[PDB]
Amino acid sequence: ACGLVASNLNLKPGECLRVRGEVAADAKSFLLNLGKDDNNLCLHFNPRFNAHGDVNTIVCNSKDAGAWGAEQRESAFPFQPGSVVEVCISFNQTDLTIKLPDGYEFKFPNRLNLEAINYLSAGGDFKIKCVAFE
Amino acid sequence: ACGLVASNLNLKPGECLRVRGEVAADAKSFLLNLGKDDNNLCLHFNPRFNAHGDVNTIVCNSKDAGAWGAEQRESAFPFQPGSVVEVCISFNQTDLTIKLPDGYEFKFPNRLNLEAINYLSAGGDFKIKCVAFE
Ligand SMILES: CC(=O)N[C@@H]1[C@@H](O)[C@H](O[C@@H]2O[C@H](CO[C@H]3O[C@H](CO)[C@@H](O)[C@H](O)[C@@H]3O[C@@H]3O[C@H](CO)[C@@H](O[C@@H]4O[C@H](CO)[C@H](O)[C@H](O)[C@H]4O)[C@H](O)[C@H]3NC(C)=O)[C@@H](O)[C@H](O[C@H]3O[C@H](CO)[C@@H](O)[C@H](O)[C@@H]3O[C@@H]3O[C@H](CO)[C@@H](O[C@@H]4O[C@H](CO)[C@H](O)[C@H](O)[C@H]4O)[C@H](O)[C@H]3NC(C)=O)[C@@H]2O)[C@@H](CO)O[C@H]1O
Repeated sequence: ACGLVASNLNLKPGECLRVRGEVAADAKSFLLNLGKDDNNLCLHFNPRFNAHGDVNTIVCNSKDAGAWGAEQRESAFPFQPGSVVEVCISFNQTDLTIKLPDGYEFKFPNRLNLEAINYLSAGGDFKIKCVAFE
Repeated sequence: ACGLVASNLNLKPGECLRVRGEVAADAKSFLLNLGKDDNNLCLHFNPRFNAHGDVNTIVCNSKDAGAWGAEQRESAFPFQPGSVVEVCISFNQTDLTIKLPDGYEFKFPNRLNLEAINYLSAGGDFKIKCVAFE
């Protein structure tokens, strides 16, 4: 299940990517990919309601030239199926900072050392309703 | 025009595409492209401040299999350079409603009889700040 694919983003460090969308009722999981292209992502944000063995766990990873990196799992899961959830990702060369709906923040290392995000992609059981550049 | 490019969308009749952006200070024109891909556009929204022999005129057109169609010029030009504009677009199989700021809104025929818009792209002296699928 793949949703929108966005290119020519040119989100530079300091800028904030605000993505709001609707989680499906039968939501197994959903994801957001940020990087330069599909085979090179600095952030594979993947909330797992019940998927790939994870129950209510956020799986984050990088992808370098097609190879997934080491996964980082977050136990904070403020998501409910069928709800409209907003997420906010601030870019930075050192790392990425994610703002969940409740105001919970956590970092993810910027492994590819990307100085600019140009690719965005959505997937899973989610419907992007808004993308805001700040 | 090459700015933001969002594909694999599935904007169907009933939803509203809301785009908000910043028009440059030295703005000659900007554009929003809607269709299946770059060679099949149901709408080419090209507000022109001073470009292609057009002074403050909105040029709309379609592109079928790479070939441009007949151009439609509008009566109102509710834009100023160095300002933030927001256009709303209602999708219908026979027409497209483009609701602009200041209460102006026109209709452009859906010459391709498109039942879903899978491609959006921006260009010109426009800076996408927000895009919504409501
Ligand atoms: C609604 C209406 O009536 N509007 C008109 C405007 O159209 C008009 O603009 C002038 O248009 C003249 C050309 O005619 C246009 O229309 C016909 C058909 O109607 C077309 O055949 C022609 O191509 C023009 O149409 C426009 O084409 C472009 C490109 O396809 C369209 O843009 C595209 O649109 C699609 C969307 O569908 C998409 O968005 C694309 O991205 C976009 O690019 C556009 O929409 C379309 N418009 C229309 C209404 O169809 C031009 O002659 C005139 O331009 C001259 O003058 C300006 C400055 O004022 C110059 O910037 C420009 O370069 C050009 O200069 C002239 O160049 C020629 C060639 O170099 C010179 O002649 C040469 O001179 C030599 C000697 O030195 C030799 O003699 C040689 O033989 C000779 O060829 C010429 O001297 C130059 N003139 C000058 C002054 O330098 C302008 O665009 C305006 C203004 O009149 O009036 C409105 O009423």
